[PDB]
Amino acid sequence: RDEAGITGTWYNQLGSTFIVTAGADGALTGTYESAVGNAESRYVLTGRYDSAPATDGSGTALGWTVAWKNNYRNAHSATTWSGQYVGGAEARINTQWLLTCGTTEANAWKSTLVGHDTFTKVK
Amino acid sequence: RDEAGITGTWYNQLGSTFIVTAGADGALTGTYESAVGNAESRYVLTGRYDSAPATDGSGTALGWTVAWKNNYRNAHSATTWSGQYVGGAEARINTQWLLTCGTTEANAWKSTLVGHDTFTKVK
Amino acid sequence: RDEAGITGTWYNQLGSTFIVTAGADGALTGTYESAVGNAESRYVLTGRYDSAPATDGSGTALGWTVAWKNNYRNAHSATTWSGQYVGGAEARINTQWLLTCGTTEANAWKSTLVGHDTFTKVK
Amino acid sequence: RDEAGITGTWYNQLGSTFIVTAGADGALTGTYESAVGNAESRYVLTGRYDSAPATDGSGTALGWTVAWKNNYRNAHSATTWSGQYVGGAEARINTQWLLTCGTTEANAWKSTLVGHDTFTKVK
Repeated sequence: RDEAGITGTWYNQLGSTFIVTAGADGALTGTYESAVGNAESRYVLTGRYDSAPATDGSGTALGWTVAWKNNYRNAHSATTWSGQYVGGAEARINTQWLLTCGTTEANAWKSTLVGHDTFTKVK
Repeated sequence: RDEAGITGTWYNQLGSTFIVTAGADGALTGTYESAVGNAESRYVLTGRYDSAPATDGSGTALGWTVAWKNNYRNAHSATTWSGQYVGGAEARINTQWLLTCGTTEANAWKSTLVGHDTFTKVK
Repeated sequence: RDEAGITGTWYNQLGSTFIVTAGADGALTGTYESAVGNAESRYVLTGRYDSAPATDGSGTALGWTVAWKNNYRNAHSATTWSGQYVGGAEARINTQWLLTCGTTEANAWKSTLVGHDTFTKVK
Repeated sequence: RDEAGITGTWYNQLGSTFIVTAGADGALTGTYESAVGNAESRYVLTGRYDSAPATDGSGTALGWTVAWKNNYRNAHSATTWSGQYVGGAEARINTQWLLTCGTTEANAWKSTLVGHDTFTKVK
């Protein structure tokens, strides 16, 4: 249990801010603020993490979702991050993500972006 | 608002069962039961959806996460689905997903599977 | 060796046409014509396939690339398909793909689409 | 045209070596040696790149495939890298990749890994 290790404020390589609380039972709750794209201010996030990881030096699997609707903007889109927490002096969350736009059927082939974000506790 | 359209039981092409409730504010909550892999019985899911989609025939963006720990098994892994709800007589949720395993650093290159699931309200 | 099984004309769910020759040594060469996007007429493709697959009922791994430049248009982008050939009366090539646009550094986060195409020998 | 910029030896973060020649017409040809996985020595690669990129500071889209069969080993799998070349004093190729294994139909859900590699001209 990395409940303590995961809870807090994280920053990615784009300068986005991910604020999360890890629950004892596996829940992730918080807010996400993107430095890029059709986004302003904070958005609700929720997700899950493995609350009883392997003790063999493996990371801790987790994921979360943001739907890009808040009181300011609606980008008609959602991102999910899937990744792992790695603890220690340079803790990180290493993720891959999928961002789906709501599209017509004709445009569904071009609905989903993929990328990768690495989160740290500094900067 | 597809709060009503999205809430309920869905089935994918693998025979997995996704039971979800859509909240007015954008929340998704429920359970997931995989027909395949290192899984048994139900797992908690959470996610988000666009509660005010475009009215131009576009789908409704959404996503959710399952961490593959329950009272029965722990697969030290998490899947996120990112996709869109499309309503009407043959409603569907069309997704792409990322499944991350907790791994050592040496094995992190091989940590993440990607695939695609389509959910329907029958079968 | 599925040199014979793979060589020929294939069609995907979008109505795109993939014309390929499989070489004895593993090469794939041909042309691709997309039914969608910033594309017209045929584009060169090249790729590779496993020329000595497992004999246990497994599929045949393969992949190919199209850069979306031809004499007609230049979409400053490239798609790679990664997948497997499955032979028999309803032969198919089942793929996932990544389409990268050339972007500025500022826009690199939004450079890559992901999707999935299934190719058949009819329609 | 980055025919000159792209041709040569590149190294990724895993310590893999990618040796490529860029043709005037868009072709990529060469060899790949993975530092990790079920691989030994060099494998043939082929791919494509945009031979007439935008002149607005954008990168150069490209992709390539390796099928993991050579005289030494056959991993019954293929990787495709999709990405962009960015030139200048710290030139890089930034990619996302999909590695498909040949699988039975029952196991096709777990056939494809996704990841990201960054290639540089040093180390």
